[PDB]
Amino acid sequence: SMQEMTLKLGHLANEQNAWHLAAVKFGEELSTLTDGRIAVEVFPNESLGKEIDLINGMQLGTVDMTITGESLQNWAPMAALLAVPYAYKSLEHMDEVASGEIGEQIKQQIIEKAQVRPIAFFARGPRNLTSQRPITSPADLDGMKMRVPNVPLFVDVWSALGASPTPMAFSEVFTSLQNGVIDGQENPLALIRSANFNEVQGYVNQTEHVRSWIYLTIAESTWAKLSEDDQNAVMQAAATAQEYERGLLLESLAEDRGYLESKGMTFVEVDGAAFQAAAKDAVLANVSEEIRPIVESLFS
Ligand SMILES: O=C(O)[C@@H](O)[C@H](O)[C@H](O)[C@@H](O)CO
Repeated sequence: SMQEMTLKLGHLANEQNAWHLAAVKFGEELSTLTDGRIAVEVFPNESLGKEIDLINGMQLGTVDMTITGESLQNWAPMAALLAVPYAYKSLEHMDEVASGEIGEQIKQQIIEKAQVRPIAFFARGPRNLTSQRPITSPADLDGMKMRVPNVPLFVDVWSALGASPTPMAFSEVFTSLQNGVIDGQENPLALIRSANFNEVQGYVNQTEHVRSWIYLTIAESTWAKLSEDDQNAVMQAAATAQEYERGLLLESLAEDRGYLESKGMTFVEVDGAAFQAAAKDAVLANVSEEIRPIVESLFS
């Protein structure tokens, strides 16, 4: 019948990735719940903009929604908790933190300081280091040029480990690897697959150095314009999408390694104790005083 608005939702994954399917599901549910009054247009592959630019757009009023997580720490320091290296043990552990009082504090700081509102969270598989030569311990890095996202803690940690990390938008990584500007990057297997990093990297080093969650978010200025009933619909759609996305994540854990191996990637076992010890030291040396007690608790 009537269509009152169309929310633009951007993310960095491709159309087979769990996040995309979840974003589509969110849109379907929200449309149903609002009798078509609120439509969602999904923009994959950073086609709406790079992550940092979408966050700025949400603040300025030009972007409605995105999938974003620890890059929010550039505005809300507590958001670094989404992705502390070696902190979270499992999906269940992360669900507890993200859904508990610590998670509520993180949510409120993101709203206040970044002017974006998390409405759902998606747990992720572990990040792994990819490279052109095997990397079995920190000693192997030897100044290796690598990409990290726009996440200050990741710059701190990877520098301390012995690499030379440069922050870059996700959609620029493939060409940067292809052109030899950087030699490696780090991400969960689902995103290595999504971005076809198998075409420009030889090795997946199983560092498993970060287990993290990420948020589906709506601009606080968009949220503010919605009626209470429509806010409720957004939350309900988001909850449905979250349950759906978890299933897709679990499916991907069964298949993504095999797929990447079929595309020629070699998986490398690492000296986990060495990586863990060195990374935890670097985290503690660089963590904001604001979240230090929580990190010390997680590391205990
Ligand atoms: O490497 C990336 O860019 C992605 O894994 C995510 O965007 C990253 O985890 C953070 O920027 C999420 O805010």
